[PDB]
Amino acid sequence: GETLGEKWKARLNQMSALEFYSYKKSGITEVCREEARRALKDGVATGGHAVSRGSAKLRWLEERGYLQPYGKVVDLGCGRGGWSYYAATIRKVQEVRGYTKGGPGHEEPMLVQSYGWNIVRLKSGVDVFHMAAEPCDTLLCDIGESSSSPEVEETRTLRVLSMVGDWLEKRPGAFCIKVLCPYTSTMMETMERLQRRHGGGLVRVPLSRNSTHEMYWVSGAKSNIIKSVSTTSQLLLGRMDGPRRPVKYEEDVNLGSGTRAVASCAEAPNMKIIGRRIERIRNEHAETWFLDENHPYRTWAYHGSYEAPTQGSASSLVNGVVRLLSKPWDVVTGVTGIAMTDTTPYGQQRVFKEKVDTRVPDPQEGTRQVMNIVSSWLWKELGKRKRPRVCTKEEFINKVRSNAALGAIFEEEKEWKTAVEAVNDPRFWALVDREREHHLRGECHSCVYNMMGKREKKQGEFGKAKGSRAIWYMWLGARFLEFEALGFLNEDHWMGRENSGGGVEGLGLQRLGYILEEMNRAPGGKMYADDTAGWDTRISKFDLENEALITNQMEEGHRTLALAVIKYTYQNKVVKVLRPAEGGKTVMDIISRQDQRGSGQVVTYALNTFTNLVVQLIRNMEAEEVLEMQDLWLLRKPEKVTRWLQSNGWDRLKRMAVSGDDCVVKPIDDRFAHALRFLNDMGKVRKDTQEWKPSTGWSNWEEVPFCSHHFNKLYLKDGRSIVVPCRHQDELIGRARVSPGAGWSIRETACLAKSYAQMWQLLYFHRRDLRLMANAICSAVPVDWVPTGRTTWSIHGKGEWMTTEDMLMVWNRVWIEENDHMEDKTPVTKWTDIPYLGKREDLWCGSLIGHRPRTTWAENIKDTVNMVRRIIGDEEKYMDYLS
Ligand SMILES: Nc1ncnc2c1ncn2[C@@H]1O[C@H](CSCC[C@H](N)C(=O)O)[C@@H](O)[C@H]1O
Ligand SMILES: [Zn+2]
Ligand SMILES: [Zn+2]
Repeated sequence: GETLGEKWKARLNQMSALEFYSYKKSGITEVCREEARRALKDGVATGGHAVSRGSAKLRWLEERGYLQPYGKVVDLGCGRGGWSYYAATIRKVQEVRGYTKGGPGHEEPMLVQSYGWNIVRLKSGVDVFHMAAEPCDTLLCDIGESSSSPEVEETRTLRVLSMVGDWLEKRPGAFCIKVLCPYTSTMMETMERLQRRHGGGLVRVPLSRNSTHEMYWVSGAKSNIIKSVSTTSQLLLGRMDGPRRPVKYEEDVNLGSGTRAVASCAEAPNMKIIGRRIERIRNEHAETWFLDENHPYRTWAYHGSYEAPTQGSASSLVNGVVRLLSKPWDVVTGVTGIAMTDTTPYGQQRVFKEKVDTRVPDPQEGTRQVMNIVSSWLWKELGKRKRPRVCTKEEFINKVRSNAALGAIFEEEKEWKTAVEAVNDPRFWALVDREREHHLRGECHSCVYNMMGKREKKQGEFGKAKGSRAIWYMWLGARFLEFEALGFLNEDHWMGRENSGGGVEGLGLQRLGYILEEMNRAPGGKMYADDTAGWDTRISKFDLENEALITNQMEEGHRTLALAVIKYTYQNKVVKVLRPAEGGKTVMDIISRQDQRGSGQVVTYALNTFTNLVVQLIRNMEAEEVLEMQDLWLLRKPEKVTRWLQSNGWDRLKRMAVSGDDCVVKPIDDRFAHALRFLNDMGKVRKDTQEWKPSTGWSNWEEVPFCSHHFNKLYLKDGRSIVVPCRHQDELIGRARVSPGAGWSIRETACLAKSYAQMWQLLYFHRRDLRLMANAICSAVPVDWVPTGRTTWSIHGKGEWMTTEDMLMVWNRVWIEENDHMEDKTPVTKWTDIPYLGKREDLWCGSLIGHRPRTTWAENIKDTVNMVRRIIGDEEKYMDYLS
């Protein structure tokens, strides 16, 4: 016997177009989305508006008592986030995690600053069917797709309930999952079993058009299932006759704005150390100083806030001359997605809360000892044929570029427009001389960190630009005290390969491949290139204690200055950063922390290299059965560690290649793939993998990623061989066609395009698309125009391409004449003699040789280039690099 709902769907389909239109809204309740859609069309994220209707559905279920949200809220099919953003406003809710399918056709999560947005984490591109269930407190799901055939809605609704059946197996205290088709005979005793097993009932939310029978399976309900589904069918059937009734209008929920207070687990401040700097900042902005009860800092100590103007932008321009010369890539999402990052207060605080506001537990006691042994042995190793020294002011002057950040904080430090101007003002060196005096008296007065978002070219997130990574540096006078105490590590090349065996400091991309090729000649197992997830946030206070052991090899007075710069600046940090507030105003927060590593410290690269070496040196020990599982707690016989280093330490170092946090290790066997107890206990958890799954290695060294590239071995036409770097072509092109500028002129972007083109000729000459596209750009840009900009942030991209000199002449200097891996120094005089990658690897790394749209782009490039010359201006002087 067909159910009442099946007779409702029978009539619903038999209606005509006009019958349907009169019935869809007849007598339903509806929220007022007018004054919300406009603010959302303008970009007003501080308006307290809800991102969709579904937010008002959730409130109705809450007021009635059907839903009691709390704890970790998981929101399957969160859409724009209507359910997630409302959940983050409830008193008992403390974490919101929503997932949705993105891409074309589907809604992507919105970015709004409603109340509690800091506890929200939305992720797109997720298909919840292929997503394993995790424990949670509140489970939300709003995933159906209406159709017209009840056999499809039943099939789709059954498929949904087989997916949420795994999540409910984890016993969530509250849930609200959407049943799209509850009215069929099969769907009724599918729900009858699920109600016996998990409880709750079916509720019909009046904020729903009469054209769907959808009901929500909520936890605070207990109405009988057939009675629930059928009573709704009688309402929907009854509305099909006769008169059309008015729609009742409610007022939309207003979620508010700001952040919400959070449980604090931050370490106890050392107000004897950082107290003077906090007082100095508070007194400077004393007129607007206050304490915000709603600050979002879990693992940083909070000291106060004051009103401040906003900084940064979320805008990203396009390079017109690269975009025209790279037409066939306008349909590749691999390049069209690359756009600048978002450095506004919201843009960085959004990434800060998830990535930098963390707290890794202290390593165990045996671990902490092994670290101390290996680190003290590594400093003694590095400092054998090399001694620490104090660097001078005369050195620091000749090392500040034009774009060295001043970075003042206190009013006395705000007297100069540029850094090179300040370093010539004797008042500047008076502030330094005055600060070092405080250091020698055990105090610190000026050394405070500036934090902000780094401006990069990365793949977008949702529809918009991705949030920004944090960079932090101190004011110029404090950065000099840093330099004269620890700068010897950089200026004396402690981390170079000659001194450390495993370092690579100072080298460029044009030489790293020869190190991996040499590393493959020694015997052993596969190569391993695991990466720590967010390295600068795992540098514990014990990692910092071990780095401070360099001060043992110092003259006593030099040890004093370094310890003042370490005890007051590295082991205690006073950070200044912006945050959005309630109402659109932006505010400055003063926070403090006692672990992690600042990105802009003078010795960041050197110390990250040191600690990463110590990490891989220990992981070799666990893999060779020197350290056991009892050793993590209490170090058994410590003499067994000192002997493994004295016998094999220098050889394992020769088997590595470490640049900062990036590393590649060639162990002696594949036990290194599953030596993880010390790796995890030190906080150095690996990236994009499960915390205990053994790692994967490469049998082929021409595939190992290192410093964002891999390296292939090529052979010049007749004879010699070079080892070149290579990466996926889509991000090389994609970065080149995004211009960082804020309204640049045509001449100025055409210069930025000559930089990406000439860099390609130097490092990626072996990519058929880039070799052609670089000649096309260099033919469309005037010859005498000098390249501007920055085509890479890599410390290994040295920049031999930022020149007007002939590119073939700077090519020979880099790859032949000044390449020590080149016995024969015969010059190369024609580009046609410089080879390509194999047609297989080109395609594998993003090339489009065989595709029709690229074959046409090639044979039209001369006409394409002549069209670009009129756009730069055909009265300029051009050369024909295309032949
Ligand atoms: N298999 C799947 N995996 C993840 N998301 C899916 C999915 N199938 C559909 N979706 C998404 O789930 C969303 C449900 S709409 C619900 C959104 C939310 N209630 C709000 O108030 O905004 C749709 O946007 C759809 O794109
Ligand atoms: Zn100081
Ligand atoms: Zn490649």
